Amino acid sequence: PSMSITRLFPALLECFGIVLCGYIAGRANVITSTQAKGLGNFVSRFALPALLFKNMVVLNFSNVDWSFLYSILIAKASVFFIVCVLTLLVASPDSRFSKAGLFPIFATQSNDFALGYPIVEALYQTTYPEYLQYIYLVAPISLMMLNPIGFIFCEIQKWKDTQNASQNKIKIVGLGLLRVLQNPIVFMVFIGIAFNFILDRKVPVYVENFLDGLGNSFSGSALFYLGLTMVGKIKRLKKSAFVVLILLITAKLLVLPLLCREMVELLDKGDSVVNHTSLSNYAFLYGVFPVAPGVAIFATQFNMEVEIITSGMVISTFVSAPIMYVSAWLLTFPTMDPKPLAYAIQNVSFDISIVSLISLIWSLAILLLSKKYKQLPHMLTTNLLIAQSIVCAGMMIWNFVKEKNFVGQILVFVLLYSSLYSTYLWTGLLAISLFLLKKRERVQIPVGIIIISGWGIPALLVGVLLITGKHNGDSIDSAFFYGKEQMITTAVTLFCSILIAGISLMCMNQTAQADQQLTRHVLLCLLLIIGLFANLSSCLWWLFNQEPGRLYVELQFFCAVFNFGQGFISFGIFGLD
Ligand SMILES: O=C(O)Cc1c[nH]c2ccccc12
Repeated sequence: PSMSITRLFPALLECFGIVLCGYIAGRANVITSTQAKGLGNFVSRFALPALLFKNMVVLNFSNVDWSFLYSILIAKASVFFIVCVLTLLVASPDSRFSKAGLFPIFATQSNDFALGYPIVEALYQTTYPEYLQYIYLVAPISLMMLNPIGFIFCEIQKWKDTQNASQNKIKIVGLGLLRVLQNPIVFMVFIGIAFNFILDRKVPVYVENFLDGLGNSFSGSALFYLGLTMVGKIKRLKKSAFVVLILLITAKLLVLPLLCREMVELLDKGDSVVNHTSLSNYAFLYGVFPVAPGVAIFATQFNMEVEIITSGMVISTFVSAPIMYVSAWLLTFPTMDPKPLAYAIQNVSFDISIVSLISLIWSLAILLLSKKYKQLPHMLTTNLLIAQSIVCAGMMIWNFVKEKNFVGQILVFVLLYSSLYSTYLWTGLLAISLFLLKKRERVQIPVGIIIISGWGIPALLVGVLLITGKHNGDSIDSAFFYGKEQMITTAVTLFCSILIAGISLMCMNQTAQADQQLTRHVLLCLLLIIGLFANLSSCLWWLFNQEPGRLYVELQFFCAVFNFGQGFISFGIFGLD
């Protein structure tokens, strides 16, 4: 491909595995606060400056694509102006300046060095090595463009809160600009651009090896210190702050990458559509990088609004992993032929299945060791988690077995799609069971029957498939393995589970119009009903329409996201306690 996207899942799991290890080590008291502050000083005083010094001396400025820099800088300036004006017009009259200073920095400035760079290295080190340069151009230039406007607003808050409230605007501007110049990023970028010419882009060998030893450690060490600083740092936001934060994380991770893509499309006019499309897709990938930890440091230095900013940096860090994996593959699909595209969706399914199965094994282990799996509504959720685990496991086994014996393919198909149908039906059965719990006049729910229904009716539907369908031993995507009958059966399973679920939740509400965790159960059901409607749409599109008009590709991708990553929904609702 134009982009070595198979290395994205290992890259994401390396980066976020390091952040998760840092978070675990931080909780587990493996590391003292003196060690944590030593690590912060290593990361910020030596390693980041060394990485910047290295890359800035190396960089051949006369054959950078300045077009991409202008694009991302105009896009970040656009999201800056937008978020800044929106904040100053929306927020409360006194404290609006801290918000209007820090929020657009939050919405534009990203973690480009710690995890953007290993990700762009993974995606583009072979296919476009010049794209690794642009992190070191974009992130600093955007810092010294946009962070002084935001800092100047924050300093206006500091000056207005400071009861003297009348001093020089020049001093406000100067102190804001000074924090930008004192930042090791822009500091070292100026210094390294000077050394660029003083050495004519050649680091002396001894300096080169010293800078390599330090700079290469920045990626891993920065992500580990990020893990340490995440300890407890998502302190429970007020719901109004959560609303503000949803908008800001949407800004950084959806509006900015969309805007970057549009800007590159407007401003690049290079020679070929392939290089243009690759640069456009790189612009989107750039937008998706999470908020820079430096933004939390700025909020702490101003002593202002640490709660929203730290919580949002941490949440944005984690939310960028799904959106990056999703967005990168989604942007790749329009270039692929139908057969490579089937391999692409099975690759997506396999990756999401690994991380979903880990989340499900954790969630299962919680429900089992909690022994809450005995309770009447949670016994059924446990069976759903087992069905989701067998989905993800059957997908993992299937990704290998689709090459191996026809005997093995049929067995693994039976396991995989019977359990997939079982998760489908368990959505509806969990809804009808929480309706039975709400219809509290009733006897104890027939657990044996509801279990035999959720497991056995899908076994009957797949036995039906083996007997009534015909086998596509070529076909890569398991969802077409038994041809038309496969999708007919899938559609009927989805249609039944959606009818059951929707009628159950409607009737639950109509009963209300007169720990069981009925709210969390209905949340699990509702999010799964979104997924079931998506899968029903895929089935009914492929059935009633002969042609997969291109939305069918994006929808089959989201079907795979849901089918194999629904373990994330069940983990988010139960695995986090
Ligand atoms: O915030 C950034 O963009 C870079 C960075 C500076 N100090 C850090 C500590 C941990 C992780 C990343 C960073």
